[PDB]
Amino acid sequence: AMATGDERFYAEHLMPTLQGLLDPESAHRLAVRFTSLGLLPRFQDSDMLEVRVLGHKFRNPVGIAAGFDKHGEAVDGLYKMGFGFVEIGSVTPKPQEGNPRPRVFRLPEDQAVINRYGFNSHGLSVVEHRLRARQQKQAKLTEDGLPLGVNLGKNKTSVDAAEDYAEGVRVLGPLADYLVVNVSGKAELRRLLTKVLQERDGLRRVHRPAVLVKIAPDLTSQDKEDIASVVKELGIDGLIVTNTTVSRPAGLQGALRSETGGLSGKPLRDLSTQTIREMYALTQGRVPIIGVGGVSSGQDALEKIRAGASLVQLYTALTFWGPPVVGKVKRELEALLKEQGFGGVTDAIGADHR
Ligand SMILES: CCn1c(CO)nn(-c2cc3c(C(C)C)cn(-c4c(F)cccc4Cl)c(=O)c3cc2F)c1=O
Ligand SMILES: Cc1cc2nc3c(=O)[nH]c(=O)nc-3n(C[C@H](O)[C@H](O)[C@H](O)COP(=O)(O)O)c2cc1C
Ligand SMILES: O=C(O)c1cc(=O)[nH]c(=O)[nH]1
Repeated sequence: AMATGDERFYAEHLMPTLQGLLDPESAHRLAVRFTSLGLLPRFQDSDMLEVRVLGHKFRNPVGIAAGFDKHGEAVDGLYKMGFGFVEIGSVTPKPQEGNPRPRVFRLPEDQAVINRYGFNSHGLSVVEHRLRARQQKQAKLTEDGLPLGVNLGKNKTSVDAAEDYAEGVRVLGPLADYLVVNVSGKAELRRLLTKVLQERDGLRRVHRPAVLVKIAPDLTSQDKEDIASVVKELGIDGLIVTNTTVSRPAGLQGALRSETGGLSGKPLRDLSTQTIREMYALTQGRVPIIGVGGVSSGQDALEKIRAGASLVQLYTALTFWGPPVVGKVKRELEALLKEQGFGGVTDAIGADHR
């Protein structure tokens, strides 16, 4: 009824109007500004959405994926939007501009975006001071089941990938509930992740974040088997499955389908779910998975949960549906959980594998 009306209006009228008036990067920039200022209305989270994972309570399992709030400017407005957790970044050590504009492209016919931002970042030091300003506010949020993740990048020109990520661990690890490293042979991955975990383990017990590895959906079977093996061997805390795809699934209609970059949204959905499914099996259900890629409904959310995800993220659906999508996904997920006989989200995790 009321929520649905709001959802209708945003999906059918407001967002298409606003996206038609703006270039896509301007739209992103304006969203971050509006969100930072809390210019949003406000769905009471039931107990059945609560998840305990990664050393933390999550009030609900629907997170904002990396890339929306690259520089940690809008964290409080994102909780206000109703996300159960927030992931900022990617943040690189040094400030960098990222790629030339235009670098974001809408494929509205496909409910997809292509981006090639190229890790535009304010840098660790700006983001550190920004999180420091609200550090105690975040400690209370985390305690109340609303944790904060930080995705760490590397500078375009850097010689030593591992040292960039290490810098990130040292600077932002003390302010994060979890840290994320994106990965694109096996001995080099082990070397990199060893160094990351060593740095993490050197932070004082109360400032010690979980470390997650975030994979694209474009990896070979050999890459996925090697990642599962290294993740288990090293005691990596979790996996974020997946980033955008450099593939172009047959059937894209948008005029901008041949733009270089990462494809997100609906055409990534089932690629992403199947990657969750394979990573869950290769890790024997022992490594918590955050599912991401084309979530715009409770059904999308539940398919990833049942495939092996403990938590989900979305970004692209926000570009088409606006802020009401968060309440929509949560409400539909709750209803689906009851319809399939699950007492809560926890019971559904990996339910397809059993
Ligand atoms: C991929 C880059 N990218 C694109 C282009 O593909 N769009 N986009 C978003 C834009 C918006 C906008 C724009 C249209 C002004 C407003 N609002 C919003 C709000 F922030 C506060 C109260 C009302 C509204 Cl509608 C959103 O939530 C929102 C979210 C997005 F992800 C975004 O990150
Ligand atoms: C504009 C844009 C910027 C992104 N930036 C980042 C980033 O800096 N780091 C990262 O790990 N993922 C980034 N992502 C990937 C998302 O976090 C997510 O994995 C992907 O978009 C799939 O989810 P979706 O289909 O819900 O958007 C970005 C995605 C988009 C669309
Ligand atoms: O900044 C970007 O280009 C970017 C980073 C990332 O991890 N994923 C993505 O789709 N874009």
